[PDB]
Amino acid sequence: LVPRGSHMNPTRYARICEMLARRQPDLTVCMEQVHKPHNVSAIIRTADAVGVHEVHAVWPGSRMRTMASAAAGSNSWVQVKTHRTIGDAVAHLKGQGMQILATHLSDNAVDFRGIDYTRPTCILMGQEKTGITQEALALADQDIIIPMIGMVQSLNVSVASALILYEAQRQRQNAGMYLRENSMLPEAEQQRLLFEGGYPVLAKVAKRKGLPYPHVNQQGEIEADADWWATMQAAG
Amino acid sequence: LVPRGSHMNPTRYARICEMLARRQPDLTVCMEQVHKPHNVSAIIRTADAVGVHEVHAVWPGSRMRTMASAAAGSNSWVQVKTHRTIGDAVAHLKGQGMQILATHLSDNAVDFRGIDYTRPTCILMGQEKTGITQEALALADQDIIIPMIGMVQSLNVSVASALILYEAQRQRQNAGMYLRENSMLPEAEQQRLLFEGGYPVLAKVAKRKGLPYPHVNQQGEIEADADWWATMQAAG
Ligand SMILES: C[S@@+](CC[C@H](N)C(=O)[O-])C[C@H]1O[C@@H](n2cnc3c(N)ncnc32)[C@H](O)[C@@H]1O
Ligand SMILES: C[S@@+](CC[C@H](N)C(=O)[O-])C[C@H]1O[C@@H](n2cnc3c(N)ncnc32)[C@H](O)[C@@H]1O
Repeated sequence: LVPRGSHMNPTRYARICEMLARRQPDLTVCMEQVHKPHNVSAIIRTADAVGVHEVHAVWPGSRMRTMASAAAGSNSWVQVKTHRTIGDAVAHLKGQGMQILATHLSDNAVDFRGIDYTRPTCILMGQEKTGITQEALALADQDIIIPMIGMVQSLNVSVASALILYEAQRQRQNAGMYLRENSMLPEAEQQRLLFEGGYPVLAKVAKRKGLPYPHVNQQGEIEADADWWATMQAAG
Repeated sequence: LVPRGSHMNPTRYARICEMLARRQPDLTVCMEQVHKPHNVSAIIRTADAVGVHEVHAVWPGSRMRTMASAAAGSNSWVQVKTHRTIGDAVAHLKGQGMQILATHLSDNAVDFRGIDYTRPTCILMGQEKTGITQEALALADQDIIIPMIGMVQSLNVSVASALILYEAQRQRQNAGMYLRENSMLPEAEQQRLLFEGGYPVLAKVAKRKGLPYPHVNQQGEIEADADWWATMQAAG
């Protein structure tokens, strides 16, 4: 039911299921070639902290994708969807009814707090030290800036990401959008995450053996057939 | 009047003087043994961005003070006041009529957005990975937390500093507190900063030669007596 050594219990189940109930699948960040592992990690961490289920990345090149890989996998509870180009990502995100906000200084750029983050929203962050591409700018609905009232006129991309995600968290919390009886996530995503998060080592074993993820009940116990248990316990 | 090569002109003067008019000397952050240069730098940068004139640090040990020194000097427009102990810093800041907010999880801790940042305020940030000291906690007026709605329950100290400083910037901007005809800074601080910021290389030369800083006029020109100019130009 609950394998020895594993942390799962009725309480950790509750904590996980409450965390999924708070998940905001219509809110995301998209990293346009943001590739330094410390930035990718810090951005994912804030994404989790404001209830983002999935973040997006444009890592065109193989070295960029590989350097970023461990950081991309640093959080069991945030998946990273990779796109070849900003055209593909924005198409995909517009496809999900999301407004596309480009973190970018221009004459048309608006204070990031003037935005309604309670609607489906993608926050677009650009690279060190070059900013979002002209192509991305052409696809975005609106430029947003974080006002800087001193002499410096640039922030690190992790700090800028955190500030915009937490303005979304503020407005969503003020609108009560983290208080939910059920997750906005489909039941299948919730079971995937309960297992892949709750039993991260067993989820890898299941994948390698090409087995389905089993059901997890409110005790946090694994419910599966003798055949699943036997295959999962076989070498290796 | 304006030495050759220097950036100062009537426009850079305006930008500097408008920046001093926006300065919020009753708002600060105090770093309790926050010593990693990347964190000290990133915290100072956000401090500048929300109008902080002076930040505070508790760096008890000589190696901590030295490792942090370049980061402490990374921004011409933010001074760092060092204190031997948290007792000395909090005494000094309570002395300036500031409420002391400890970034710290407890049963008594309040959402950081519930705070009135429009009043004199010190944000107290604690070290990696240990948090604010029990002694600091005993001196603080109130614990604040940044709510984290996912599984992770910790942010990097630079990201947490940025989020609380920008909640102060939000509330201060909403109250119009960055729109001022004159600086809240004394005239003497404004001239110090105009010269030390506007002419950072000459301010060091003035100090080494033990000369006073001269007057800077609205053209951004240096106004000083033949004697100052002669001493400043002498070897070396
Ligand atoms: C030029 S990169 C900074 C370098 C990078 N963080 C590093 O570690 O080297 C800054 C990016 O963060 C965001 N950003 C930075 N400063 C900003 C500001 N003042 N307003 C809005 N967005 C900002 C933008 O997406 C921009 O592309
Ligand atoms: C434990 S240190 C993190 C390690 C350090 N940033 C590093 O580079 O290794 C976290 C500090 O940031 C602040 N902080 C972090 N997470 C926070 C949260 N969820 N709520 C409030 N403050 C937080 C507190 O001052 C705390 O002492």
